[PDB]
Amino acid sequence: PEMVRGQVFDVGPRYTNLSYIGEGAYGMVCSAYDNVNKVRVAIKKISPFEHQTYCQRTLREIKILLRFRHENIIGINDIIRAPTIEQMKDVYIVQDLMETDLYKLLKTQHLSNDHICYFLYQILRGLKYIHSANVLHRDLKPSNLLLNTTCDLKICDFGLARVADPDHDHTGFLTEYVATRWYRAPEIMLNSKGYTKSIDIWSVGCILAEMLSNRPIFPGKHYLDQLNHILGILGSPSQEDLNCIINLKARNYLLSLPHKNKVPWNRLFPNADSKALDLLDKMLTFNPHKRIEVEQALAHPYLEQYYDPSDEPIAEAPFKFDMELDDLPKEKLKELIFEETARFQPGY
Ligand SMILES: Nc1ncnc2c1ncn2[C@@H]1O[C@H](COP(=O)(O)OP(=O)(O)NP(=O)(O)O)[C@@H](O)[C@H]1O
Ligand SMILES: *[C@H]1[C@H](C(=O)OCc2ccccc2)C(=O)CC[C@@]1(C)C(=O)OC
Repeated sequence: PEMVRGQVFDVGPRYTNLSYIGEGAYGMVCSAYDNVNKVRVAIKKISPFEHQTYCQRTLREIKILLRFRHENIIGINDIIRAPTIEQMKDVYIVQDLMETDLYKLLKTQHLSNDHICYFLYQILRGLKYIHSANVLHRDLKPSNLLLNTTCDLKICDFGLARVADPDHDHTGFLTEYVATRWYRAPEIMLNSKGYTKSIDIWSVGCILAEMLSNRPIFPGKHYLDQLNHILGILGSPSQEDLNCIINLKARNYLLSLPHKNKVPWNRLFPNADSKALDLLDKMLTFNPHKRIEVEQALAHPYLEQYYDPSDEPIAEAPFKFDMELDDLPKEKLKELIFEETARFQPGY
């Protein structure tokens, strides 16, 4: 099997000429050539089976991405794994090949307002579809916004996604422990229940702020410091803001902090388009019930030159998992992953 940086990529003979792209906390990603379809692809290797939470990520990403079909969402082309469950230790997810991601892009170039506007449009267009399927992405960040040579944008990295169900979701706090928290809505860090589509709009607002200055807006060093970063710009929450915090402990914590004044957006972004700052303001609102929704964001004057509901597709029906996975042991999740990937095996 071909080796990349001392790592086995057992994807031949169909896929060859592997080249390292990058990696996340869980997957190593290579470009490759598909000799069957005569096209370039990306391949993500993950090795999840010793960790329940990693198994959850892998099963969610596979199930959701195979059901979604949208220009601004990465598709799964193929999945490689061993022919028996006992031999299966790695999973290779084959996707269309993108050229870079927005994290990498922002480290080497400043974006013009036209570029920012177009990228934000594509993010919200993809998000409109995700939310129309009643799915929460829950982990949007610059590194999982992929870009290609023609400057098309696709959202990837769905291992934290969940069906939106604030009234009946007793999953609790996020069980993701490695990746960044700079884009997490304040209610994600304060409450263990009741997450809505507004958590993704918060993330997009953080991404917009970062496109405007090439610096993350809330780069907290740890849990309480993240909160202080948010409050140091939005100012102390109002009385109505405080009611969204269901955990009276967390709310009394916030009440105990020293008062902080709001920082006007045009002090942070003095040269930015005022329409961009107006939309940003509506995306980064502490109260999730007051935060702008994805269709309202698309219809905002900042995006006027792109907004077109005739060309912004939605899902036919809301996505459903057919089972709750949070309490299944990893050995059961391994069976479900084996079953979910059998459709890519000969003789299914
Ligand atoms: N289809 C793709 N084409 C090109 N680059 C890709 C593609 N998928 C992923 N990448 C790159 O690989 C990186 C890791 O992918 P990702 O799916 O986020 O991995 P992960 O380890 O499963 N989760 P995370 O820790 O959140 O990044 C991305 O941030 C991109 O730079
Ligand atoms: C698109 C362009 C882009 O998306 O680049 C893709 C890429 C960057 C780096 C390495 C490999 C691929 C930009 O980043 C600038 C804005 C776009 C719209 C452009 O090029 O317009 C002229």
